[PDB]
Parts: sequence; structure tokens; C-alpha cells
Amino acid sequence: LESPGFMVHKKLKSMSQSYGVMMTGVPAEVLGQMQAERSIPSINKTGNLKQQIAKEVSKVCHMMTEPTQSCGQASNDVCELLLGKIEAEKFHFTKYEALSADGDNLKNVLENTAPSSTNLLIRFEIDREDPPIVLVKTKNENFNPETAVKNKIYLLENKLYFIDKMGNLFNLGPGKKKCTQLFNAIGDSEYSLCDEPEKPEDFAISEIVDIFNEQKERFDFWIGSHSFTIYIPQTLGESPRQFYPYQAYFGSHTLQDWFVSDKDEYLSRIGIDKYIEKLAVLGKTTNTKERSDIYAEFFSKRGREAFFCAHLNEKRQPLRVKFKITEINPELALKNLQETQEFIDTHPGENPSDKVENYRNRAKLAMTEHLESLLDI
Repeated sequence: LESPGFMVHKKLKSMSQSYGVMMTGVPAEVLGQMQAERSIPSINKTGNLKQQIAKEVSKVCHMMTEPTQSCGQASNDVCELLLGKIEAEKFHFTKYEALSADGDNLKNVLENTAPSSTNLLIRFEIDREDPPIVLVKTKNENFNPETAVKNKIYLLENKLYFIDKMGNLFNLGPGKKKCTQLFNAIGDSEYSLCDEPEKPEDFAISEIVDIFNEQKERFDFWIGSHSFTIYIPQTLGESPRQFYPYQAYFGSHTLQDWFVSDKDEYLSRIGIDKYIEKLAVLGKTTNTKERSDIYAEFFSKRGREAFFCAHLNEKRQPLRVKFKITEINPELALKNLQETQEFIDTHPGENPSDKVENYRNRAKLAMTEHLESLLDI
């Protein structure tokens, strides 16, 4: 006997293992048309249209068969199944809460809920602190704020700008005489913002770093790094409470790969408390080795834990762990899972893999035709 809440997990996992991308419930023709519209800006109207259409369809079709599911898309898919559209939107505008340094605030919410009578969905976001590291000196001409590389400081003859991660332009304060003074004290080669100054150039770069650091408050250097959810279904009786983490990782594995690999069950055995503690260590530590190892253990494709964050992929920047939590109505979630299953059942195909191939073919056809129509082929 399994609680309805657990059946939500069992059906979600099984369906994802079998049907992969069809999980979204988006009709193949809609998906293909969205891919076509996404490709349109890449197609130069002056050029060979038939050729570029064939190239864009091939790119997208390659990606269908590669791990190109973002972690946020997987989380949004889990939230919509379990919550339904209206409540998942509400959940999206709920504010994230920062995990306390030991994860007490999260554990407390779990201890304040009865394992028998509640079904919990937690959504996590991991941010990394990514301040600028390079100063670019440039003339006013050839400096265009719309096209310039984000997350850098730019020194002009008359201005000192910081473009942040969003491409927002921040004037850092100095007047024209201060900037023209700084412009001339530096040489001809981008320059580092991270390194006892001796050359007159070293003192001007050091000035710009001080100017920048004074107003750190104006800026947000944190950037989303990873996203995942955890589902904690209601238990039966005195059965111990169990969690399951769900995720995709763009470029490494999809949510289907996750579930096929059973890493959700593998991490589940760690226990929700020991899992929260390690998340808290991940956000609190200053140790790169410890940061990389926890990150790889929790978030890598199964079997790559030893090198996912090794060498160049070391997590050398401070991380931050945020969460939001809601309750789940299992019968609503089961209704949504069943509606998605009926959507899947309508695709021709004897095996799940046949239906996925049917879906992909239909998306490709729909993209080709929409791209031809839009470009008038």
C-alpha cells in the first residue's frame, strides 16, 4: 500500500524515464513552431534561405537528442505537474528564502509538518557570486553599450561605466577630468581588476577598483547557477519520511537521464537532514575542494561525480542556497500526470521510444514548415 502522495512520485519518475521531452505536454506542432520562431533572428534575409533553414533545423534536431534541458525548465515542469498552472505561477512569485548557515530554518519547517498528512515540494536555487574581473579601456567611438561584453568596467575619456550581468549600464561617478586623467595614466593593452602599486598605471587601476568598491551596494553580482526541486510525499503510518531530488543539468543530463540513473533514489538514502546540512555547507564554505565535491556529489550526472567539478570546472566562487516550499494536493498532481499520460497515449507508436520519435518527427516537420512560411519559401 502506497500513499497517493508517493504515487505522484512513482508516476512522475516512471513517465519521465519513458517519455522524456513529452512530459511538458506541449503539442509537437507548437514546439516546432516555437523552435522556428527562435531560429528566425539567426537567418540573414540577404543570404541563401533554403540553406540557412536546413542548417537551423539540423541544429535544433541535433539538440533533441542531446542534453539541452535547462535546470530551470526541469524545475518548472515539476512545479506545473504537481501544482497545476495557476498555483505554479503563484509559486513562481513567492519569494525565495535564504538557507540559514546550518539549514535550521528548512529543517524546522519539515519538523513542523506531520509526515502523515502533508506532501511537500521544495524548489531550490543556487547562485554564484560573479563580480567583474576585467577593466576595458576604450574610446567613446567603438564603445556601444548595447553590444559590449557584459560584466566589465569600461573606462572612457569622459566616463567610467560598469555593465552588469543584465547589460545594465551603471555610471560609476567620476567627472570628465577624473576620467580623462585615468584614461591617460593607463596604456594600450583589457586590464585585470584582481592583483602595492609602483607604475603610474597600477595606481590608476587601483583607483578604479576603489571607486567601484565604494558603491558595491548598487550592483548585484549573484547569478543563478543551478536549480532543482525536492519532493517529500506523505508517509503511511510510522514509516520514515523520504525525499527525492529532481533535476536536469544543461550539457550533462536531462531529467529523464536523472531518473533513468536512479540518482534520485541514491541521494534519497542520505536522508533529508543530512542532505540539508550538506547544502548548508555548500553555501557556507570557503574551501574550494569541499565546494566542488558537494556540488559534484549532489548535482552531477550519475557516475561523473569524481570529475564534474574537477580542474577547470572547480567551484572557485562563493555559492548561495535559496529555497521556497509549498504543499501538494496529490489528486490534483495525479490528475495532471494522467492528463499528460493521455496526451502521450495519443501519439502513434508501440513502445515509448516510438512515441518519442513520433513527437520529434512532428516537431521537426512543424518547424521546417513554419520557417518556410515565415520566410516565404
